[PDB]
Amino acid sequence: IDTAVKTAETGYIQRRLIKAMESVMVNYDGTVRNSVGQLIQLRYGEDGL
DNA sequence: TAACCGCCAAGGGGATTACTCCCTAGTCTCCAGGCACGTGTTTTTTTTTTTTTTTTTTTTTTTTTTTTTCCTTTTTTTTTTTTTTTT
Repeated sequence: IDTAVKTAETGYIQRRLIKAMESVMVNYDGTVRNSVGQLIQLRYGEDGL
């Protein structure tokens, strides 16, 4: 029952999470930006690694 | 049974006369509360914007793959041809 029930909302959460960050991009200056170019992080993971 | 009347006796105080005196009527003269006029500052009414809960709407529901079965109209009204009866 626990295997059958929660896996619908698990896949829905995975699809929602992959749709929200589908264009969060590391650029050539080391910064992290989305599709519109808004700055999210100056370095990826706050260390650029 | 004592109201009432008649008779008699006694006394108490209101009316009268005179003297006084003192308080108010009258008349100036100054001035101040009583009153006519204007208005107020609270009270009610009305708007105004928000608040808070209720109700309604809308959108969503892991992915991939392989087999069958049933259905993919249907009754209901209108039209048009055919057949039978009559003069």
